[PDB]
This record gives sequence, C-alpha cells and structure tokens, in this order.
Amino acid sequence: IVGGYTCGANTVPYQVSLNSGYHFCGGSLINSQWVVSAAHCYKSGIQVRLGEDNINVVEGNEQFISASKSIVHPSYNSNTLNNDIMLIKLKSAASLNSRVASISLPTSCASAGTQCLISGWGNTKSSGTSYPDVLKCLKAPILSDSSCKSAYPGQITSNMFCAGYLEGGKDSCQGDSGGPVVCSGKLQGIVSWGSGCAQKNKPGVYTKVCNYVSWIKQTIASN
Ligand SMILES: COc1ccc2c(CCN)c[nH]c2c1
Ligand SMILES: [Ca+2]
Repeated sequence: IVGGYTCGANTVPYQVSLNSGYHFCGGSLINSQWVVSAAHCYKSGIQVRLGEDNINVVEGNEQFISASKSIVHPSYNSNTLNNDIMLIKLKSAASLNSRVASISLPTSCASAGTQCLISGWGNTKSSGTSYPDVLKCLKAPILSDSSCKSAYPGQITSNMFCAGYLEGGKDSCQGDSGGPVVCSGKLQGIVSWGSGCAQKNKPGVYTKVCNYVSWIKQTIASN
C-alpha cells in the first residue's frame, strides 16, 4: 500500500496473508473454511495465515492453516485479468474470534463515490521498493466507470472497477494482490492490477466481487 497508514493490529480481522515460505499475496476470510483471493495469486504450497499484524513476528493471535484445495475461476484469463478471482479452502476450519473474523459478501454492487478500505502488506513505495511488516490500510473511493475506462482504454471489463486517486500517490501495490476492498462492511473488490502503483492517471483496478457471489456460494456449497 502506497500513501496509506498503519491499520492497527487486528483491526482488519478478515485480512489474510498467503505464505509460500514468505508472504506473497493477500486474501479475505469469507467464512471459517474459505478465503477469497485473486486468481493471479494461484500457486501450490499455500499456507493461509490469519490473525496477522506483523508478518515476521509471532504475536500470539495467528492461525496458520494449509490450503487443501484451490479453485481458480473457470473463466479467468491471465492475459487480460478478466475474472481475477480464486477460492481457497482451508484444511481445517479457522477458530473465529475478535482477531479472526469473516467478511460478508456483497448483496449489491457498490457505487461510484463510495469510500472503501483497501489493505495489505505490499510495497509502500511508488518508485523503488520497501515492504512493511505490519498491515497497511488505504481509504479510497470507487471511481466512475467512465473515468476508469479513460484511464485504461480498451482494458476494463464489466468484471473490474477502479478505486483510488487520479492524482497518484495513494494506491495498492505489489504484494497487496488478492487482498480486500471493503465498502459498507462488505467485500466489494480484490486487488487485481494497475499500471505500476500510485502513478498519475493510473488508479488501481479491482475484481468486481458482486459479479461472483453466485459462483462463490454454489462452489462453497459443493466443496
Ligand atoms: C509487478 O508489479 C505490480 C505492481 C502493482 C500491482 C498490483 C496493484 C496495483 N494497484 C497488483 N499486482 C501488481 C504488480
Ligand atoms: Ca505475526
């Protein structure tokens, strides 16, 4: 997260870290057994880390649970990033508590102008690299689809939305991939792609979760 702030330990209790020997992506806990992340975060050997603040220190509220199954969206296209969503099932159910909590799926699609919370352990610099230990947060509004398409002509599908700032300086970045965009207490977006981080006229692009609620619900009812 570039241009954000330190969330505060466990104040984003649905935020997970995906670990393959090191943190490589975020995700969102949607119930005791399932995490939503980006399809571009798919890899083998995923351990889901819940209850994290400092990802380099065991602080006492973590749960580390291996993935037992990953399900990338059937229509995910890695070249265009259309349908950039994946489900991860936990080998055992997480114990839900004040530091480990699920986030509800949306009932409707959030509207332009709505303020949302984006979080992760990604790079905090728009030029160069610096990776934080504690979870970072950014408040960012959803942008109109006309402004989103103007920023990324020919690239925004109906499964994507832009959030952030056209002036740059505040954005999600490398390593925030797969993490949550939460608006009105619901998971509306997944950190998906952009042109760099926090660049002028290049706001972050996010998977439009509301389009996937039926797929999520049917998949978790059968796996
Ligand atoms: C390889 O560099 C990057 C830089 C930024 C991003 C993002 C978020 C952009 N708002 C998702 N994946 C990335 C990969
Ligand atoms: Ca920790």
